Amino acid sequence: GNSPHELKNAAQRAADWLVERQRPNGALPSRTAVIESCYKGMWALHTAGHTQAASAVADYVTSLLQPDGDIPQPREERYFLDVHYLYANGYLTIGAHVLGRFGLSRKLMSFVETMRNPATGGFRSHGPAIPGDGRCDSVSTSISGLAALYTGRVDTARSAADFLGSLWVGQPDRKNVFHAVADASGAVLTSDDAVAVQVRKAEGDWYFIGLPAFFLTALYEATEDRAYLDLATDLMTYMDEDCDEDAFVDSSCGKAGVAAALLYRLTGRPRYREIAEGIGTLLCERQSPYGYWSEEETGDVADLFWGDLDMTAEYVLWLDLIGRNLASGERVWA
Amino acid sequence: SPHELKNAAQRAADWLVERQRPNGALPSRTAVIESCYKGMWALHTAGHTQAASAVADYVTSLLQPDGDIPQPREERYFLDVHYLYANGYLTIGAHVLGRFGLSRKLMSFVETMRNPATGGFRSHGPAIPGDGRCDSVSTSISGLAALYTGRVDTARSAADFLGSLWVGQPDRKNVFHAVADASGAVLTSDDAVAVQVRKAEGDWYFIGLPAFFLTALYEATEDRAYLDLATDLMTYMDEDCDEDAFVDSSCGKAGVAAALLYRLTGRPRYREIAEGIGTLLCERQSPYGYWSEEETGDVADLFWGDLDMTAEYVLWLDLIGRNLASGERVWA
Ligand SMILES: CC(=O)N[C@@H](C=O)[C@@H](O)[C@H](O)[C@H](O)CO
Ligand SMILES: O=C[C@H](O)[C@H](O)CO
Ligand SMILES: O=C[C@H](O)[C@H](O)CO
Repeated sequence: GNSPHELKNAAQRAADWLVERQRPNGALPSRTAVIESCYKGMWALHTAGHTQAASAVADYVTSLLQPDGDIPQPREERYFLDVHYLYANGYLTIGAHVLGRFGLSRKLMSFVETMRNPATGGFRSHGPAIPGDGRCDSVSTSISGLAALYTGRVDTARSAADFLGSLWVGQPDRKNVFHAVADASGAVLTSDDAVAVQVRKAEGDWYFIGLPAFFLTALYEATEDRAYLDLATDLMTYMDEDCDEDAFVDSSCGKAGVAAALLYRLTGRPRYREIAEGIGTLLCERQSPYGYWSEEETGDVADLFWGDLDMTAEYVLWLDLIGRNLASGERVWA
Repeated sequence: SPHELKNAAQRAADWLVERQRPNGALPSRTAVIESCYKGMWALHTAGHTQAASAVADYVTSLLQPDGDIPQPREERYFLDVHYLYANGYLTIGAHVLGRFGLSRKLMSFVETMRNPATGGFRSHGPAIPGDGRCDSVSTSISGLAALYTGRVDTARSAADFLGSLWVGQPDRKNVFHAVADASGAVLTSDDAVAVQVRKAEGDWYFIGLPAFFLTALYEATEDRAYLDLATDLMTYMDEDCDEDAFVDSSCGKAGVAAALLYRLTGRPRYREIAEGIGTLLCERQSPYGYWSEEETGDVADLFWGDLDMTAEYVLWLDLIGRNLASGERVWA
């Protein structure tokens, strides 16, 4: 296994790669100019110490900001339209707030809450102009709840956890499928077109479970309400015993790993470090030597396809969070 | 150059991490909270997130059930001058790090010290003798901690105290009385903090830290009344205060305020103040990375005030550098 020192060095290598190729307007080196290519940029580069590069992304994001606090364009990927439209918005809010861009995050978080379903506590999956039926998913709700934490809107975070709690206990067939979406009225949306994770198979989408586990663990730390800890503990046990191991192998397993590392610092259970260390080590070995993570690229490239840039900035963040909670976990418990 | 200011901050952060204690404490010769209250925030901005979380672990083990850290404390200024100065940086550092339980409890206690009649924050801690007086530094850092934790109403109330303190100055061209009583009237007695604005006797951060907080509140709110008061305090330090206002060790607050004001307004005088202070702080840096007024050798620890100044300059040079680079870009 690799140590938190080595998980961190892998994070700083990718963060160096990004800063080397950042555009003068602040955009990260994406082959296509879309918001889903750099929405984790402010947060990731801040945790890596590249604050001027993170502030540059904040300048690029601010110049794209609409009067209502949203960035509806440039968007291309289908998932950032009607699957989890607020995935970009949630990371933008956290990254702007930790940077001290209080005007940016306040406007981003204001719009995020305009998407909240007051009847259920979830957040709408499709953007204002995107066709949809008002469905709310676990990813939009957990990332908005996490963004609610960093901005101090704890009541919104609490209402988001109620949605995830109701979504968990409403699972009709949890051993075979995880329905990560509810309709606009609070019922678990078991429709064919709704996101549903095939648990016993190896077909990705695990972060629809891992990100709620991350959010719920953070809200527990914020509140020490055991209801949030028990629900996060269930989701982790669910992904460990009931889920196919691809839940900890697929590219979206970093959310589970961050949650396990957080849970280890908060509980001291050794299996949480096991899941956290194995996931963090797994992502380290996949890193290209130039710093970036990618699926098809292997050479000294000057830019990346939008999915690889986002994955690269996402792994700077996940390896850092896992590394700092494993390090603090040993100090506290061991 | 924002590039050079950042490298100086990363060298001081490297110096701190290389000497951090196994329990998370920064290398202070005395185990006191005033030696490392800026450690969580400073190390996080430098990328040393494992070292920042270690400070969070050490701070967490000191937290009392009401959210304060009354011990270990030794410096009088962290007893009855601006007691909450330590708590303010602890709250911010804990929050940007994700330690929401640590930051919420710290912020909860800070708010119990707010004076609801004036919006100011009590200068002396619970155990410490005093008369309910509130100072501009306790109020500014509490307001900035409130902004980072989303307590905007508490921040707006802190600015109201600063605005009341400002227009209430009985003699601003000769002295800045930074304290008011519990009733809201400016305290002019000799025991109150008073900046002799025409003498090189330090304590300028009683004006500069208000200017920083008020500028950040303006960005959070776009209420130009906060920008105007921030502008008046920056003009006050530039034209009416001694040049030591931008030379004393406590000038980093005005520099960060100027760097932030430059990004928001674009007036190049704010860029001059930020660069001048930033390069000044850069030139005072020892080659090993730490900042000290006495030490020059390769030391394994520092006097608590030198260790705090070292972490403080990590943050200020980063803030000054990030706002000058972004200020250069938007006003290109
Ligand atoms: C660099 C500097 O002069 N900083 C000032 C405030 O931040 C100073 O008052 C410090 O707090 C010092 O530890 C004494 O209190
Ligand atoms: O890198 C992956 C992106 O987050 C998106 O989910 C596309 O797969
Ligand atoms: O040690 C130097 C600090 O800046 C301060 O003077 C301590 O009181």
